[PDB]
Formats: sequence, structure tokens, C-alpha cells
Amino acid sequence: AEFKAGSAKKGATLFKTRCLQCHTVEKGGPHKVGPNLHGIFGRHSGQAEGYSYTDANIKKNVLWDENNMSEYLTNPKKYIPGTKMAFGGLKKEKDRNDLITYLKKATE
Ligand code: HEC
Repeated sequence: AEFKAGSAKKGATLFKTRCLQCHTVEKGGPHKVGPNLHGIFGRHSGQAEGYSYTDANIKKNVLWDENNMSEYLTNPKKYIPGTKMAFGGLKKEKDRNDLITYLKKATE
């Protein structure tokens, strides 16, 4: 994928309505169904302290950035086979760009 900054505003709504049930973004935020995402863009997959990852997510060992995050969010199970993230993906590129524009800011 090739990330292009979009609407952080739309991204925030997308996170709230598509991700928040399983993820928090704030520093010190709790793990829920999925791991807290604070600092995700300075980290490899499967490395958030305090979260119980699948071996699949850990072994993928993807150094998260705006580009492979877009690739991942297109189809998480195709990108990380065996992951337990029950999310089909954001198929529209503009949605992924919006979400990641927000996530880059929100997870710092
Ligand atoms: C529950 C129903 C989830 C929804 C909705 C979303 N995610 Fe998720 N995510 C979930 C789990 C259980 C996991 C761990 C998977 C595993 O195999 O252990 C994840 C993982 C991620 C990651 C990787 C985090 C890391 O490696 O530290 C990312 C970057 C991520 N999820 C992002 C994300 C976004 C942006 C979502 C909304 C669009 C989203 N997830 C939905 C559970 C669930």
C-alpha cells in the first residue's frame, strides 16, 4: 500500500465505529478484545506490553508503518493468517487513509 494523508476527522469516526469496541489508543489505555494501540507506529506486531497475542501475530513481526498498516487493514486475515482479529477489513483505500491519518495522531 501507499499511504496518503486523508481526513483525520473521518478517521476518528471510523476508529470509533469500527475499531473502538476492541481497541483503545490512549497511553495507559486498557487492552480489550484487542491490544491498546498507543505507540503502534514505533513497534513491531505482537509487542504491546501486557497483551496476549497469537503466535501468528507475533511471528509476522511486522514493523508497523503507515503503508503496511494500510495493507494489513485491507484484509487482516490475508495479511496475518491465523490472527484472531475478527475484522474483515476496510476495503476502500480512502477509508484506510482516513483511519491511518487519525491513528498516526491518536496513538502518539
Ligand atoms: C475485535 C472484534 C476487533 C476489531 C473490531 C478490530 N480489531 Fe484489531 N485486533 C484485535 C485482536 C484480538 C488483535 C490481536 C490479534 C492477534 O492475532 O493476536 C488485533 C490486532 C490489531 C493490530 C496489531 C496490533 C499489534 O500487533 O500490536 C492492529 C494494528 C489493529 N488490530 C488495528 C485495528 C484497527 C485499526 C481496527 C479498526 C479498523 C481494528 N483493529 C478492528 C481485535 C479487533
